[PDB]
Amino acid sequence: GSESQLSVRVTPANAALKANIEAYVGSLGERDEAALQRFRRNAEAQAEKAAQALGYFQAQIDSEVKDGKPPKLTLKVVPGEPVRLRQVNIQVLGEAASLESFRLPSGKQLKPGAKLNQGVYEDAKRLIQNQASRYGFFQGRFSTQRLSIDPRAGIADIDLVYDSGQRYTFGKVSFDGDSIIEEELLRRMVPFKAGQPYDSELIAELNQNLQSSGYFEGVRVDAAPTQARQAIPVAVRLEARKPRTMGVGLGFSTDVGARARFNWTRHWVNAEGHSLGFESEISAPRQNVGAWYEIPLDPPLTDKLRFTSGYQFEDLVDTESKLLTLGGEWHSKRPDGWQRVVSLNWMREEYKLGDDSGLSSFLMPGIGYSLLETDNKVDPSHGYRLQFNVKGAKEGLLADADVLHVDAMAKGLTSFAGGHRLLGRLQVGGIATNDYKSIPPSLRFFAGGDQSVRGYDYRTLSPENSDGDKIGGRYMIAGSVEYQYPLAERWRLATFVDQGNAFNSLDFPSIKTGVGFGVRWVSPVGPLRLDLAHALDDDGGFRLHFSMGPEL
Ligand SMILES: CCCCCCCCOCCOCCOCCOCCO
Ligand SMILES: [Mg+2]
Repeated sequence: GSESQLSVRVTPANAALKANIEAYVGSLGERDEAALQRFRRNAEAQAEKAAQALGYFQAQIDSEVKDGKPPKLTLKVVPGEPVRLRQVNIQVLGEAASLESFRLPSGKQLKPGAKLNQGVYEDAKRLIQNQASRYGFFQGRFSTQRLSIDPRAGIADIDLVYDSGQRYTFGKVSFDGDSIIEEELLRRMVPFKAGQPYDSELIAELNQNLQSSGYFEGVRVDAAPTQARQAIPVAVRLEARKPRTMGVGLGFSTDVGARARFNWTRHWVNAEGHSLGFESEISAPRQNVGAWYEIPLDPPLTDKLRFTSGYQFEDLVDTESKLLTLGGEWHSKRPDGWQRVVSLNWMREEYKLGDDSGLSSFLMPGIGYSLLETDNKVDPSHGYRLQFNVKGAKEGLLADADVLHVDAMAKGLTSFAGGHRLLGRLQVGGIATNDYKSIPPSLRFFAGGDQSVRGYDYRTLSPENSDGDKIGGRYMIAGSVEYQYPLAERWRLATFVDQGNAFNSLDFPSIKTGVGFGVRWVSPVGPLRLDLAHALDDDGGFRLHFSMGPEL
């Protein structure tokens, strides 16, 4: 201690007004009677601002200042009935009058008869000007912005007439900078054609496009407007990235432990925008190395070819595997957001399941679909992810066995009330075959872990053989529901239930259940999560899970 507690008395009770006054006055701070006495005129001023802000203008307040441990100041507030809107005229004229997606100011708070709330007028004004600016009505004017308050007789009039004038348009797109990327390529990632209606979110989209292309270390995408129609030219300057970039990352997980990730990427090999890359990751239970080549199709960023090769060693609970892979991928995304990937992958796997050593190889075609819909990036308000992937093989036809491998995931997040979050997770997997023994670990299914079924260690939920070794399931499911309570900014308190298992028979899934609670912390890289989970099934003890990365 000590800090001098603020006190608001509203007769008769009005929680809204009270909380507003409390927010407006702010913190009294530490001591004292005298300092509080000086603060009184400010306190009454702020309080009456808050009343005026909620429509109470025949607001009559009184300050009281008491001393003690700590001190305190009691404001008595009394609110004459509020000022209700009589006339409200909100008009958007000009070209904007005809724009479909131009939201007119609406809602309960701007209806006649309603108590005047702080900034509803300004909210409306801000909305109009924001959409004006988004859609390129730069010659857009407020012909009329009148707010009238007669506290007495309790009347308020709103008048917003907004002449938007003519709409500007996208001009030429120009590219300068030490980039060797052909303008043929750069123009196919401009998300607009010339003579098309201006949209600042399209400029943003272009900026993020160029940034995400990997081609540069910097882009200056600017389209400032011009005087009193025209056509706003867009200037893009590109700094070719250093031709060979290196990156190193450290991470940790309960699943795999300490982890190191490295990448050494060439972001442009030639003028046609081809991309080269290498990457590896080292952890005690798993080490892998990969190389890749990418060819932008059209659009370059959502449609592409990706060739890959890889080697991976893995020693987990009762299984070992050296896995070699080559592959070709074709990414294409439709306007929904549905990204398809058509693949042809060859794999050879040297493995030890329990004490039984195998080696098998498959050439499998596959098709996948993905969908990601979020509020944005670093933690979003609400969103979801859908993922579907099928691959298969015919023995004889470059396959040691017949295979129909299917895996699917669904992730979801919603925020409601004052920031209460709900998280949902489902994952399903299945492999069909006429030779299960020939099926290597990578094609089998495992469960448990930070991102699977908490309360259980990584990939430990699995069928066992004669001697009690975890060998892998033909199918698996893992689901989770989590509730998050905002405790502070960047701080949340979660409770969760996960259920899942990997198993060979649909009739006896023997689903295991872990339940628990943890802490979420929003760092700048991402949401770190630390959970304490109790296994309800098998012989359940307690388990600490730790993980890094986005919620979705
Ligand atoms: C478009 C929104 C996408 C979000 C979908 C979230 C799906 C989350 O579902 C959680 C329930 O999953 C079921 C888990 O099943 C485990 C085994 O069932 C219990 C058997 O005893
Ligand atoms: Mg160029």
